[PDB]
Amino acid sequence: ETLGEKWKSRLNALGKSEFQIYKKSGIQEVDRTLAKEGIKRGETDHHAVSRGSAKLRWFVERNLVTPEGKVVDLGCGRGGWSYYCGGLKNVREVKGLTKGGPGHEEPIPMSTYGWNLVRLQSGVDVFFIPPERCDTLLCDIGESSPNPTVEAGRTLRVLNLVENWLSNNTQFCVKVLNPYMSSVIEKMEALQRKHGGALVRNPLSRNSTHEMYWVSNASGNIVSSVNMISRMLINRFTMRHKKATYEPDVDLGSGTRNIGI
Ligand SMILES: Nc1ncnc2c1ncn2[C@@H]1O[C@H](CSCC[C@H](N)C(=O)O)[C@@H](O)[C@H]1O
Repeated sequence: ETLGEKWKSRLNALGKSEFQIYKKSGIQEVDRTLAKEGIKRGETDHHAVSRGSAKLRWFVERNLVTPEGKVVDLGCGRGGWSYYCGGLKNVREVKGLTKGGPGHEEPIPMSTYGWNLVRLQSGVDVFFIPPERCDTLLCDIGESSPNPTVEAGRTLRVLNLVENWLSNNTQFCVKVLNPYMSSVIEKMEALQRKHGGALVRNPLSRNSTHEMYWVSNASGNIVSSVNMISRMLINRFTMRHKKATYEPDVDLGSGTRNIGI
């Protein structure tokens, strides 16, 4: 049943080195060697806390998601999406939330452009806190699993979360870990019916995830766009040139922002 599931099993059948080779075959990457060595030293200016900033940049530079006003970042991790939104013109406030703790990503304090508008807190489980007013809602939650039914449940769980934070006309960028399972496809169709947007594949995503993002300023038939990605991921199982094309990492500048009137 379904292309994505067929893709999933071939993926699970892949050897430990076949998997790694496949994971990056023909994908788009961000050159992060030097930014990570800077962060390690302790630099807090210019650098991105993770490859997630570049990730979000791809969507924003194409108006698929136009962050503005108060931005809530569910599952901010180190703060990749949050610090990036902190430098955008129309952004007034950014609030990031994560689980944190031993063996989980924790926010890293930075001084990138507009950091003073960024509040990052860990020790928080977004699934059980009351929804807050939000102009733009970001969510990058979704732990992958060898079992597609497990991911299907994790995905429905975040889709039900973001729904209660979604008011009408809120800008959003929500990760949909497993968009191919039949039960997630159904929910996404409902969600889109009530809230526009569409699922879009980020070229920076690795081939090892069927990861798609529900973005507000986009359109397209759900089933149609998901199968399009399933075929793409299956095609990449057998590639002659599998070199990943790199791009310089994002520069988040430095300094406080003075929004004023
Ligand atoms: N219920 C929950 N509440 C809060 N954070 C959660 C959560 N479930 C998962 N997470 C967190 O969400 C994070 C998603 S990884 C995303 C990182 C971010 N987009 C980057 O660019 O900076 C994980 O680090 C994980 O610890």
